[PDB]
Amino acid sequence: AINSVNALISRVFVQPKGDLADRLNSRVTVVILAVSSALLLSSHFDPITCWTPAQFNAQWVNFVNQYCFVHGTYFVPLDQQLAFEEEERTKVSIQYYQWVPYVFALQAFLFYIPRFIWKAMIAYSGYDLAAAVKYVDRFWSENRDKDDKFKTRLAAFEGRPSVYIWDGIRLARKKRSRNMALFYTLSTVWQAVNAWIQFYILTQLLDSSIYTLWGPSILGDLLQGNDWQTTGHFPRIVHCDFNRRRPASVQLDTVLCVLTLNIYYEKLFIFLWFWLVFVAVVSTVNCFKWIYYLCNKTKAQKTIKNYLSTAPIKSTISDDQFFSALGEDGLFIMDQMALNLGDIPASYLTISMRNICQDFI
Amino acid sequence: AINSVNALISRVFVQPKGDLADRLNSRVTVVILAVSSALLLSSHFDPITCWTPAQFNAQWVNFVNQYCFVHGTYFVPLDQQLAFEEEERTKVSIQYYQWVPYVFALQAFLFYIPRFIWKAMIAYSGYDLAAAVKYVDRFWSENRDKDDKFKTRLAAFEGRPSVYIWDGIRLARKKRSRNMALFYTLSTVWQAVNAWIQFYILTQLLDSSIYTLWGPSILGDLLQGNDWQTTGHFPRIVHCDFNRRRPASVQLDTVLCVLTLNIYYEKLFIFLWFWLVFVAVVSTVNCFKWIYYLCNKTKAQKTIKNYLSTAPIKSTISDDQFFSALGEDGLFIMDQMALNLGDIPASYLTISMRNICQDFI
Amino acid sequence: AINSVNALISRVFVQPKGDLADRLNSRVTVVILAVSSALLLSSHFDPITCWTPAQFNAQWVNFVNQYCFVHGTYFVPLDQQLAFEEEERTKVSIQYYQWVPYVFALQAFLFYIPRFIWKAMIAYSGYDLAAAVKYVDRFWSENRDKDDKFKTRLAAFEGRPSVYIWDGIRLARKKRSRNMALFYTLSTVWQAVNAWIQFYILTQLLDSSIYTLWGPSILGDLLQGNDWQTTGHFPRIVHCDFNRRRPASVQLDTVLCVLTLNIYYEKLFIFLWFWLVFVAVVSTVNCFKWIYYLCNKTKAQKTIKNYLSTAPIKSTISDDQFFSALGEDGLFIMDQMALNLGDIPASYLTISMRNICQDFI
Amino acid sequence: AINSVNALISRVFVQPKGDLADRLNSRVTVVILAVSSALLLSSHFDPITCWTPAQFNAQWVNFVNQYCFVHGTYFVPLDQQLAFEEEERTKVSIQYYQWVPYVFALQAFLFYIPRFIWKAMIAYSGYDLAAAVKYVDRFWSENRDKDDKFKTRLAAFEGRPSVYIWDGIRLARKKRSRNMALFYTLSTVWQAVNAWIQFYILTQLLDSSIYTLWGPSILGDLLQGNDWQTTGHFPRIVHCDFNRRRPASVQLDTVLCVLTLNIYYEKLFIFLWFWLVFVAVVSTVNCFKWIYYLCNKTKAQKTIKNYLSTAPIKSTISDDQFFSALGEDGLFIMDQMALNLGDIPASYLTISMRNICQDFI
Amino acid sequence: AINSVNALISRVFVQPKGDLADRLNSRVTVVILAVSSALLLSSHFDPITCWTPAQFNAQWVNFVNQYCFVHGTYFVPLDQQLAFEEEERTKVSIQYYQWVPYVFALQAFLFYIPRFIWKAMIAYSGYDLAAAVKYVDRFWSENRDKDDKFKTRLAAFEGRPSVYIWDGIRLARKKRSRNMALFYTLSTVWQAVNAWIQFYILTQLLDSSIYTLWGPSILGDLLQGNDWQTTGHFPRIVHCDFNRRRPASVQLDTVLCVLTLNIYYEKLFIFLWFWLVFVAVVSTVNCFKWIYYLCNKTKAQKTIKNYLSTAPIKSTISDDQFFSALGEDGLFIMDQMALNLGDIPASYLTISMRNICQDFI
Repeated sequence: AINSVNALISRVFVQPKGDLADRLNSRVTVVILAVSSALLLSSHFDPITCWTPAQFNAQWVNFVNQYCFVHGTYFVPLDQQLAFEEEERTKVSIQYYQWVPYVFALQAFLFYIPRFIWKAMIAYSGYDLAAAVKYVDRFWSENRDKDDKFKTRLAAFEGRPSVYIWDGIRLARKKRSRNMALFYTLSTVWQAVNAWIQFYILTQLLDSSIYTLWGPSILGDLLQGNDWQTTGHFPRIVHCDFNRRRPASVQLDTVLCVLTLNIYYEKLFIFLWFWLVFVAVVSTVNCFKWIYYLCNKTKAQKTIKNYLSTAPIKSTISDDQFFSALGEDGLFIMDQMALNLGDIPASYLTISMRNICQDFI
Repeated sequence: AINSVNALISRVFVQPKGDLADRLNSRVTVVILAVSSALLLSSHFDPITCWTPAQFNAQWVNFVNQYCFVHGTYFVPLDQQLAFEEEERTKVSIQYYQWVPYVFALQAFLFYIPRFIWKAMIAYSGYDLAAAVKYVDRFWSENRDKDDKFKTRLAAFEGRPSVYIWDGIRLARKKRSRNMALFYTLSTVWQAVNAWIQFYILTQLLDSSIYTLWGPSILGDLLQGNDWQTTGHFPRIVHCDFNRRRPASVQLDTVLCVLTLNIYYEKLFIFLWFWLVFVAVVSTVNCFKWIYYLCNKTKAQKTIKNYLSTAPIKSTISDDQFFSALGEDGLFIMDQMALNLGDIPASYLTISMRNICQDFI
Repeated sequence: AINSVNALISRVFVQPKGDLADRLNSRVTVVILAVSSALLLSSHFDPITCWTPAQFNAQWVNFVNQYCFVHGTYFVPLDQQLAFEEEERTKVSIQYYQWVPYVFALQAFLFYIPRFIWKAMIAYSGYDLAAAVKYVDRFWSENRDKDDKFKTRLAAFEGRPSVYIWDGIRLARKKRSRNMALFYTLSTVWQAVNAWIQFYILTQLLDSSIYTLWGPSILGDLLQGNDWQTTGHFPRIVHCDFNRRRPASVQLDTVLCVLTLNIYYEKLFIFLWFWLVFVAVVSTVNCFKWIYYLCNKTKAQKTIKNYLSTAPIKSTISDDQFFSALGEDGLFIMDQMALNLGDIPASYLTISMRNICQDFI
Repeated sequence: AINSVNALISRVFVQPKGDLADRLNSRVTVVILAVSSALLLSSHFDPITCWTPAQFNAQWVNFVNQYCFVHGTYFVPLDQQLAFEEEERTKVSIQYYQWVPYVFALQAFLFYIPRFIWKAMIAYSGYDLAAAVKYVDRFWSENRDKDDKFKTRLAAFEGRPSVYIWDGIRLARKKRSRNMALFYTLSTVWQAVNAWIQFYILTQLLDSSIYTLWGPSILGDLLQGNDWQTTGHFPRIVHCDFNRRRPASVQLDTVLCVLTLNIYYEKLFIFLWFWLVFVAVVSTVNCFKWIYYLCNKTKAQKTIKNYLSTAPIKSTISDDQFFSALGEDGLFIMDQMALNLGDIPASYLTISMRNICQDFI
Repeated sequence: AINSVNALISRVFVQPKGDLADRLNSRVTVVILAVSSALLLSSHFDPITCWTPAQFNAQWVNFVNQYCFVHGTYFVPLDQQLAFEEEERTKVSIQYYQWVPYVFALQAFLFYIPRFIWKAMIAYSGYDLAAAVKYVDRFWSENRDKDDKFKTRLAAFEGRPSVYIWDGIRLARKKRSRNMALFYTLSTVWQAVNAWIQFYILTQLLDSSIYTLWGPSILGDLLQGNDWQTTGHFPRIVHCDFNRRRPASVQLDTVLCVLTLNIYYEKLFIFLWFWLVFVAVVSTVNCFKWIYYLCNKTKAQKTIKNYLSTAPIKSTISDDQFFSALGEDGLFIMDQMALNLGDIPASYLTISMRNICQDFI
């Protein structure tokens, strides 16, 4: 059959509204890992097929099938005979079927957490950016078109939106926010550390006792033409111990089982390793951006002092004390308005807020 | 069954808005290679069928089927007997089933990257073309029809849109853009090099040790009537080594397996080679266009100096110093407006911007 | 099952807007050949059934089925025995299964190319007919109904649309178009040559070594009652060589296989030959029309000089010098407006353009 | 399963707009024959079942099934033994499975051609009736309701629609139409001859060597209770020659096969013969109508001279010379307006055109 | 499975607009007989099952199944032995499977014809009732609600609708209609005779040689408890002659086949006989209504002379000569307006037409 779900993918992939730069790789990460996880445990609707001997009546084949899938499997390159005891034969032991498809779902969830941390944390800070942005937005969606306001366009932002934002600041500033920028940079630290932990989980996945995977080694093998049977690891043909019961208890034998899933798993561990290390390095530089921002803060004002330089007629109020009134809170939320509404609609907003800021400072 | 997906193909094939010339062969390339890849690994919902001997009970047939698919296969033209050892029989060894259907998906993704590079890079440059184009666009969609503005049509562009664009330039020009044209031509260099690398991946695909494919050789064979068995390569009937286990370990035999997929794969490697070399040569000339543009830049102004020659009443301001004010940034974004909105609506815009450009120069 | 796709057929069959006369046989050709191709390789969801002898266990039947389909088949009229060697038996050898269903898809694509050549070429010429036609169109869709403009109807075309068209000509005429008519007639030459090449591909299809098909011979046989077995070619019952492997290598035998597809293929090669030769002869006369047009050009003006003869009040400007101003470019685009908008709405447009043409000549 | 397609049947059955009287039996003919054809080759999703002897293993049953379907079948009434040789047994030979379901599709197409001839031919004539009719139509759809125009209703047709039609005549009359009526009557001759040829194809279908079908003979048999086995023709139980291969080559035997399709085919050849002869005789009288019309032409004016007799106030212009101005072209297009818009809305149009016709004559 | 089609049943069952009294039993008749016919030949997706003896291998069971269905079957009450020869055993011979399900479809079509006769015939008469009724209808749908016209309500019908109808009469009366009432009563004669012929076809169906069916006999048996086996006719268990072929030719035997369809067929021949005789007697009285109408015609005016008796203020014009002007044509179309629009909206129309009728008489 075929399964194509457009809508549910569009829910996370689209619906929640933000343009946040490359923080939307949480949005797409959840989709990739969620779809891969839900696809693998779907078993491509036979995971494993086996050689079980002549006289089994085919209700046992459908048994030794699972009993090989559930109980572990192992591998030996072939011609070593079987070795002996339980050890030298079981030395290389490949069962990651138990982990991978579920631990991916867990991965995806742990990529979704940081957004939740940011929503709950901004609701803790007291000043909600979602409402403000969606407001000044549609203010800019209405009268951008209307020709009645252009020569007035500057004075239009003065009354209606700028009093809304500048009014929200008065309420928030009395409740648990001069700090909301700091809360944001903690959110992005959590983003980075989360990414690296996920990557490390990919590495330590499979089993650390038998190697570990990271891409340029595997591609540095395949592209040398080492396949599997001559590389000594990661096989597609696995022997399977097997146990009946009689008054002689164990009665174990070895039945080799061709193994399909191992053709997918290491075709997508070459991709998904590159893509997770990419999400890691693009998420970790975004963090140092904001520690730099939070630290220097004298060059955090370059964008605002830049917008105030266009400033038709440049009326009166001085520069510094405007930052004295706006400094802790608004200096951030402006860096948010520029990121969503665009650039030019923000400059009008921050040049209007300079005119009406008196009573507060 | 039948799978027909119109919508998801229309998402990439349509939804993101641009007319960029023959840069939309990334758009269609992703569709061709993505659909081919997703179709091949669908196995036309039997990849390979085999001759396995008389006494197997049909749970082994369904085994030696995979065990032949997963483990490699090879080919010998027939009547050579089997030769001997492991080598002369395995000399020509055909397994590209492992690579092709997945490496196509990887291809498609690597065709989608350059668009991403251009979006992220224009967001780095500071001046967003998407917003501007979509703005002056619907400005031209509203009052193109309205009869109240025609004798005023020139003066209409003066106030409303031209102040928007010409205002965006003031903001961008202070932040990391005189260069956005250079960023664009780097994007197109990446486009070309990406295309040629993809083509080279097609060539080196299959296995370089046993020939390599490029079209006029294969068609230069088929159209001479060489099929396969007499051309010595690329078969549809492949022998398959096979291994049981007993106290005598290997016990290998040879079971020839009719092989269906090889009827598709080299029907679409004749097409897809031509089509990739075409995308290559149409993408590589588009690049030299922009290096020429970026270099000479005295003949990059021919279109603007051309629009200013229609110029009703040709009021006052001289020619050169207009380019002195507009030169680095706007000279590009105009070449973008002409490409999307059409030609005639752009000439009005660039003849209006000449009138209101004073304060900035 | 049943597959009925209305929408995707309506996309090519309808969506792209033009009335171009019998150039829409590219539009319908792509549909016929694409649907036939996609239907044939669907195998009418058994291509071939065979007689394979008594003791095969039905996993071999499902093998010799393909091994007969993939490896070639041949035919002998029956009672000749088998002849001998490999030659006299294989003299008539029927395998076109490999070619036909795919080479049809290739056909369809090569019918779609010329439209692409025309779009890209008109975008090279500098003056876009699509925008202009869709503009003066909906200008004629709005105020055709409105009763306020009829006595003014002539003066209505004067201001709004005619300045748009006549303004586009000023821009184009400075960039790489006096020639757009020539580009068009090259497009139609490509149309004709493309058609004849496709037809010739039908002929040389099957195999030229064993006859070739063209309709009045086949119908000139069937309607004489020659079927197949007595006509010596084109059978529905084909013998199939077959090869096992043992220490005696070849072990070939002959197993006759009833062959279904051959009932479809030559029911639609009687139709599709007629229909391609029709598309050829209707496409090739359309070409000589435009070479005649491009050559004489004194009788290319008959339609315009005809429209200017209705001409209420026939004000002032002389005849010839109007053509001197309009000659190279507009004389074409008018022959385009007449073809899409209809006839009477074009006459108003070309009688209005005579009034406002002064400044340009 | 069940297949019900409403929309595609509604496309031809409805969408193209015309009321043309009983020329819409092309519209419905295409539907009947197309649906019958597509239903028969669907095989009622077993065409033929057979008696094949005891020891065949059921992969041969599924062979001799087709090999009987593809290779011909014959019939003998039973108890004649088998006769002998190849002739007396094969005398009556029933295979129309090869022809019927496809030749119906061909039929349907050849019913659709004449409409195409009429569209292309009217586009050759220069004056498009589709646009005019759809125009004066919605002119009559708008202000039929509006109460502001009734006492003015006559004067309403004077300005807006009548100048449109009467203006189109000026353009057409200069290009290849005084004749469009003649083109129409050639179209209807083609209609009639096409119908009779189709009917004759039904007759000569099956095989002329063994009888031929026309209804009152078959019903004149069935309703006498002659079924098949006693009527000597048209059986439901057919013997089937069959050929193996051994060192004795032919080895033919006779295996009688119950035959289902023959229960449908002559249930719908009783219907479809009546219905085609009806379409023939209703289409052939429609033709003599228009040859009469084209010939006498003094009584072709009875409808117009009839409309001019209601004529409130009957102002001035004489009768004959109005026909002198309108005679060749408009006299037809009026007989078209009466057929689509109805009758009363046409009389207003032709009584208005009498008032404004001066300048043209 | 399940098949439920609402829309296609609603097309005939609803879409064509008329209230014609009990002439809509053609509308519902077509649905009943069409659905029954299409359901029966669907075989309730096994028509007949049979006892065929021990040693048949189940590819013969699936043969003797059809060979019993196609070739006839017969019946004997049981214990008579088999009798002898071919006659006494085959005396009662039940095969109506061949006829019934198709002859029902033919029935339905022959119920649909009379509507077609009426549409074509009214289009022959020259005055189209469909347009008029649908016009004065929506005239009554608009201003019935509007409160501005009530005291004016009488004068409202005077200008707008009544001039439309009374104007159509002037055109029609000059072309082939004083007679349209006569055409209508011929249509209803055809309706009645058609109904009785259909009923007689039900009777003579099955086979007249073995009884015939009409309801009160069958129910007069079942409700006496005569079932089948003791009533001597109409069985559910039928013996089936059967023929192999050997050098002894016939080799016929008798294999009794349980027969399911016979449980449906005479459950719905009890219903459908009553329902057809009802449609007959309700359709035949509707006919004598109109012969009475057409004949006396002095009491055909009772409804109009009745409406003119309400007549506010009863202005001037006498009674009889109004009928002299309206007599042949309008006297009918009024009896049509009363049947569709209702009664009270018609009285206003016929009291308005009395006021404005002067010029015509």
